[PDB]
Amino acid sequence: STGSATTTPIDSLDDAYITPVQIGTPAQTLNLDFDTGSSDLWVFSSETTASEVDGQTIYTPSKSTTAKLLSGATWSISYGDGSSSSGDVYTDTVSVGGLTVTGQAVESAKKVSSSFTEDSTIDGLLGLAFSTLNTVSPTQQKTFFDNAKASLDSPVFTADLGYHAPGTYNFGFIDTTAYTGSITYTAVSTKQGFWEWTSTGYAVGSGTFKSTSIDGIADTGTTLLYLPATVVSAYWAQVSGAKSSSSVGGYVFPCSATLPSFTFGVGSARIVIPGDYIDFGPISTGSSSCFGGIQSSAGIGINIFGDVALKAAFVVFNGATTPTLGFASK
Repeated sequence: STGSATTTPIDSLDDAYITPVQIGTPAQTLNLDFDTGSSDLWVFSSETTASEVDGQTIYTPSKSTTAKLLSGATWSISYGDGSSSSGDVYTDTVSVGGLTVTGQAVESAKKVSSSFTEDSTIDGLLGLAFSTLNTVSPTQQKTFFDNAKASLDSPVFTADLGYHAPGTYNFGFIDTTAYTGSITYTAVSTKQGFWEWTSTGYAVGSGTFKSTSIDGIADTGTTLLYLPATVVSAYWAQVSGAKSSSSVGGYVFPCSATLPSFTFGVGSARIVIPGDYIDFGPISTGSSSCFGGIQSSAGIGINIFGDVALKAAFVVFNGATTPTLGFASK
């Protein structure tokens, strides 16, 4: 089998991407944030504290004839941005772009933190990291991809995120018309439960490529590109007037700037992030100071190849017995 679904930016800055997902019978369609950095499929629901719902579409398991409460199961998750959510668990039928999994654990939120409430465009998350990170207790549950894998034509999914435009998540096949050149594959460590890999280096604009190992994660659920302080300083030094602002919480730059590109290495291959992809707009409404899309990972504890990086590539998440990651230009 295969599936194919369009993923759409939630706003004009690509602050996140949503993909429609069918849950239950009859189908209830929710727009979920596909997140290769976590492993829970959780949704706003009829059980979510009313004051914590503000415009989201909810899953109502009582209206699904295939929903079954998973007895005694709860979940609770905390993300890198400080946000959190928790609740109980149903199994139900879940379909993405024509690909169907029966018996999928659907984690129904009883509580969500303010950043989730305040974002009316995201109805939940669909985790695509490794199932070892799944938070359901006392019996850990599998991701949608893990449940689908054996049935797929090939045990892979691909992320093709757009810049200020829609893109595609495919399951079970590689669309050879969706990229240019070849796909370069690179080793993955699953020891931390992530799609963790090592970039071979970087360049800033038309500058010379610096060969240096950068261990990080391919994370569709993180908006920006988080890299070591040395790398990030080298980037922003090429932008007149750019500075790290402790009050804003990262590098900011004059909105009148033309940003240089940023290149990262995948083996001997090179992915070029155009400068415009690194502009996240005014720091506050009406400001002429703009927030940068490349930020320091210092004190995160890991480098994160988030949407800023991934949207410059066609990315293969290869779930073979030994997982690997593939990157192509597009």
